[PDB]
Amino acid sequence: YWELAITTPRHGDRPFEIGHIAHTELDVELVCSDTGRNLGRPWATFLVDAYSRRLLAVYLTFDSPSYRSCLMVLRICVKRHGRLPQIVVVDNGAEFHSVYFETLLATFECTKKQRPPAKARFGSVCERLFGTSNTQFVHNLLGNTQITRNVRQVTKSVNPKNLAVWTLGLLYEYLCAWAYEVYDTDEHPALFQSPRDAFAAGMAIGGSRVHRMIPYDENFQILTLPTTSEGKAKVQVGRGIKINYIYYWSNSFRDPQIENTSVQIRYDPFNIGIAYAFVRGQWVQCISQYYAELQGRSEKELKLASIELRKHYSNHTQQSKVSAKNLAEFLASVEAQEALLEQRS
Amino acid sequence: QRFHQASPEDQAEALERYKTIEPYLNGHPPENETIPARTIRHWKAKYLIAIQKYGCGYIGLLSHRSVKGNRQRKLPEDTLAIMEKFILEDYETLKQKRMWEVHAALVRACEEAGVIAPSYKAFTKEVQRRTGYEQTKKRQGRRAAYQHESFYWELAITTPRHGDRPFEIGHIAHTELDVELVCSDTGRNLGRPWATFLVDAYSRRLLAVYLTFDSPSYRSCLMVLRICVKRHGRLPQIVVVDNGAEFHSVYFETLLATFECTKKQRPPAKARFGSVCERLFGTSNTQFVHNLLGNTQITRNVRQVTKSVNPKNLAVWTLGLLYEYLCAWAYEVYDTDEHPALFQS
Amino acid sequence: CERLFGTSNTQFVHNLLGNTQITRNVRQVTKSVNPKNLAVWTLGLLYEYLCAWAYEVYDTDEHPALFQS
Amino acid sequence: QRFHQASPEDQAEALERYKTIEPYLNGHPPENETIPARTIRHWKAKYLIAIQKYGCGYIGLLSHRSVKGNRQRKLPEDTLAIMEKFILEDYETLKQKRMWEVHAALVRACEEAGVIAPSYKAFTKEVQRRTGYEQTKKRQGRRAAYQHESFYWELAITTPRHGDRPFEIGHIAHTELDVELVCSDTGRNLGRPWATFLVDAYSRRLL
DNA sequence: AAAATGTGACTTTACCCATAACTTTGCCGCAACG
DNA sequence: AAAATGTGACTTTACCCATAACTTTGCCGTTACT
Ligand SMILES: [Mg+2]
Ligand SMILES: [Mg+2]
Ligand SMILES: [Mg+2]
Repeated sequence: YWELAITTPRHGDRPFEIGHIAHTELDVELVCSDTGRNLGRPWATFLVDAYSRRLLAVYLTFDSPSYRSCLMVLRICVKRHGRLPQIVVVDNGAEFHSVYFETLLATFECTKKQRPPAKARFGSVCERLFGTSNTQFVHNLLGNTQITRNVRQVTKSVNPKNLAVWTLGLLYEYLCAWAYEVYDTDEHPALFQSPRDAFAAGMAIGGSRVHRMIPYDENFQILTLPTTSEGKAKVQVGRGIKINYIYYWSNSFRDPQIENTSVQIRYDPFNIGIAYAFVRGQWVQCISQYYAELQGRSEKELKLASIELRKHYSNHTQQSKVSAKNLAEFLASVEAQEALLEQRS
Repeated sequence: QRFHQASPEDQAEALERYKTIEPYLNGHPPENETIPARTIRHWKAKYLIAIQKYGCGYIGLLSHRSVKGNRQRKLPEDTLAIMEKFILEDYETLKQKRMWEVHAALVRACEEAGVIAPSYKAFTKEVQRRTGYEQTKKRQGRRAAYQHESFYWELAITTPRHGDRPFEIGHIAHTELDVELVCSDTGRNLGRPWATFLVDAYSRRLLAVYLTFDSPSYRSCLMVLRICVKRHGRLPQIVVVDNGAEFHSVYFETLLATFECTKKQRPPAKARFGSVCERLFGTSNTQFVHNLLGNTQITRNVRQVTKSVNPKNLAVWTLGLLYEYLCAWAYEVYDTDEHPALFQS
Repeated sequence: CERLFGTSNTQFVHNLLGNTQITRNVRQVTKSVNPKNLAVWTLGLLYEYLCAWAYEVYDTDEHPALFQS
Repeated sequence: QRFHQASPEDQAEALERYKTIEPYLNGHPPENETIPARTIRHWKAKYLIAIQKYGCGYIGLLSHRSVKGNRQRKLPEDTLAIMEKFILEDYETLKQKRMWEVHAALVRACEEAGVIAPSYKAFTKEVQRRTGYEQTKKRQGRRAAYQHESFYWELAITTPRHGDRPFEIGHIAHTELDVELVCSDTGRNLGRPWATFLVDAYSRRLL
């Protein structure tokens, strides 16, 4: 499309005006920080300023993209800046539709513009950003899943499953260093400067706008939490509510009429020692079994541990096939021997 | 706090209010609005008041539907007191009276007292609101209320419950395998054998497995400890045993003293203190024991046992083969099987 | 006939001390709840009250299958 | 028979179609009709077709949703046959094996035979299709399967089950009363007394 | 005379995916009236 | 060598009547603007 007249800019006239949210699956393998077993490949969420091509915030998770994978990048952006873009643009579908994302946006007077069905030309800048990220950082990492594009050529000598040594924390540090220091200072060919310099100039022209300042307190943290697919849970006796195979407990569950009742839940994906439930018309904190084991730890590693444990639980749920196979082999010879011993008698 | 008092559907309704108001707060009202003028005016006025007082207008749009509702009791207070007394002194008793008879007695007492009698639904609803430790202990006893026990949830991090390292906390437990065993020479019914387990509570690993027909005594502990020393080389640092008389003896205590073994004693009728090995007994039952001829599963309800399905006439296994296959299970199948709370075998 | 046993359980027998009701769950029995230490009834009085129930309590009670006592 | 093939939801939908078409059948069509013209015309045409070649035209407005669906089995036939055989010969057996172990054995056999292995949910769902008397008798025994045995439902007037008059059919049965008794004099426990009941089947009166 | 051990293998709802099967409904022609 | 007995007492939903504690509306008074 060609812009004959001078309409509203597609990139913006000042920073933070349009924040494009996009997602990519890294061509890399990640192992546990305590065992070394290959978890898999992660998902990164990039929030890029359309005006300055600056990566304001990033989010790392092992899950497929959805509203929880962008509320996280929004809260990270608020953590590092304290303001939200007035036009936070997200994707269409059902994984990006919820009732807490839009409530968060309506709290701070923000506007949401979803993509049209199967048309990403509005966020076409994110496509080149993903290409640059893959061809500048991702493909330059040991054990990158570059040969996985040709499954027929994936030999055990060059298999990234037994090659990559990258971990969630170390690769997170490397990704942040590449995105916020190398990319943020490297000149972009679009506007002909570095993203940081363009952002500084745009903020100088547009001021600070202190009315959009948000205090990064605990209330905001609860304001930016996702919810499981069902949205409710059953209160078991003495145990609590199950979220991602973890039982979160609150003393409010001791009420006789709340037992085994369906209660609305919310889960923090940056720490798994704390969730929230709705009891007696009040949101109440629920403590898991990972709270004592992670009491006294800063928030800069709680999220790493939580994501790693989530992926570990998913892989354990996947291990049931091998468990059943071994049980079947053992039981087969039990039967064999049993039949032989009966025939002997 | 006002926000945190609301519910998810309150969030949705306040969001609907916000999307109704926002076009009016942008100078571009819609040409087709279902909401009338007065309602949108009220919502806009509340938005303005909230944005002019609390610094955030969305809080004005909250409904807080939990605050509305008739939380007042409808029965007279004398009836409530008399029904509470009857529940306390005629239903929570060591008689297990049915609800109908105690309700009838309550109604007769009410009719003598001249107070308004309640309905059977009222009695059932107030009995299901007093459920818990008190009811189960004043009805069936302490061993039945033990299922309705409050768990222990760690706020701070004491010494870990299952172990900081292997061979730190190890559990001893006996049981009788639900399988009828036959003799290897004369082929008569030898009854059900007894299996004793020594489990490393950290990795839940079966350190030692022993099987013998005799009732548990110091001989079983002797054999299990000798097996544990033979297979690995060292006894567990803290041996956790139950209050059985075979552990409160003179041989076991001096045996543990000789090898610098801290002996821990779980309180009587509190099996949760051995939640690792005891659950592993059920794992053995479902994975190896209950898949064998003569599995005394039907005998749980002896009313359904027939001479054709009595396991005694079906018994085929001997002691040696059952022990050797249970050892094969313990040291290879459960050994290599991945664990939930361990993320590896 | 057989269900008339169960009614005798609910209306007369399970509402007495020392009833053998909690022994269905043998795994949950303690010396403080054993009916052999709580029992106080005798054969004569138990028979007398069972006859009373069967002859003037259940006898005058309306039946669902007859719409009459 | 078409009416007998209808559901209450299908009946309500037919009622809605009739209420939509009724103004068009009286010369007073409404000026506010949300339903498009093509559907109204099709409903009217089928109304006339039914009133012509059936006898009543309402019966031409029946949906019969029950026929719709994909009942074709999605698993390969060899997979079926193997899983039938394993459910027959490794689950309903005098072992009371759990479903996970039998599914694992079936999966191992399928991988030996080079066929598709059904998921665990499929195994549980088909096992749930075999419930009743046969499975309970082939797993627990004839005593346990007796609950789901059968009810003999009277078609004609045979001799009544519970007699015709008092003192016609009386049942005799004994039981062990669930009550402990102490000795009258010495106070020692004596056990649980036995109760013998003779009761007529007509008036239920404990004889 | 006295505080601190639930647990994990197995099974079951729930959401998505593909296809069969009846009903909708805009896009076009065709007969009838002004 | 073989027909042809499930009950019913004691619970648990499920719907209706009453009232609290607010949202949801119309309607009229008031006021800025033309
Ligand atoms: Mg034991
Ligand atoms: Mg047992
Ligand atoms: Mg009895």
